[PDB]
Amino acid sequence: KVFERCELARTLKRLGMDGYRGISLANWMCLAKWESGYNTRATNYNAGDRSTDYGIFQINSRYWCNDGKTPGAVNACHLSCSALLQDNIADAVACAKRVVRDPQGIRAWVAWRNRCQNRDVRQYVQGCGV
Ligand SMILES: [Cl-]
Ligand SMILES: [Cl-]
Ligand SMILES: [Cl-]
Repeated sequence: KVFERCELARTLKRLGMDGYRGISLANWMCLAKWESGYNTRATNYNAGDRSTDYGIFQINSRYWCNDGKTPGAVNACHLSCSALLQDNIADAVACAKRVVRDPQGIRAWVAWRNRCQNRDVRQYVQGCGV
């Protein structure tokens, strides 16, 4: 599914994302917007290294989930990558939390550095009741 902005914001808040390891809801929104355009079914194959990015946060198969087809991969979220293509984002959120438990935090996504870091991201949650 493709989330509407404010519906997503409330969904992430309910799932405990607001302020998770120092990361504001608006940062998570900006990440989702630029990774996937709020689309849970988004996939992107990286021919370069044989990995794939899955779902609303575009989480990569090399480190984070198992798709069986990425060489040398590990599965730190301990999930099938299929779990990151559901309409319900709970598993994706649990995996995103796990990504940010590592030293880089949200910096693990380059799109965040490009489109979110050091920016005014307030617009993402304006009017959403969060
Ligand atoms: Cl911030
Ligand atoms: Cl699974
Ligand atoms: Cl679903």
